[PDB]
Amino acid sequence: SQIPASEQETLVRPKPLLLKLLKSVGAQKDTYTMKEVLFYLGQYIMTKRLYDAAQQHIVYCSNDLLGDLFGVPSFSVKEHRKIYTMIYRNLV
Ligand SMILES: CC(C)(O)c1cc(F)c2c(c1)C(=O)N(Cc1ccc(Cl)cn1)[C@@]2(OCC1(C(N)=O)CC1)c1ccc(Cl)cc1
Repeated sequence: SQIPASEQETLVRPKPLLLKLLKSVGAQKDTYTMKEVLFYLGQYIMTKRLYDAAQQHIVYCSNDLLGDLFGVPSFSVKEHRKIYTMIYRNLV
């Protein structure tokens, strides 16, 4: 609803370090839809416990490969456009 379905359903090619992060949570291809990139990023965040019960909508990614890719120590999962922009920086 923040991001149009057509944009979510577009095939993208992750840059190599984003691909490394996706491959770490079982993703086995060179290209994905934006929606699949976001799914695997979700799986990664939940696996590495980059969250906190005190602030349940904040990803805490400082000193993690995710924080290096996105250029921030933390971000809000409610800011979908800002998150898409951070992912576009990591697509070929
Ligand atoms: C626990 C916490 C921090 O409140 C969290 C942690 C958490 F991992 C997620 C979310 C929320 C969430 O809402 N999600 C979906 C999402 C958000 C933004 C955009 Cl634009 C799209 N998709 C996340 O995924 C959900 C899951 C999945 N899809 O498998 C793990 C189950 C999520 C995914 C990617 C990024 Cl970059 C951020 C959040």
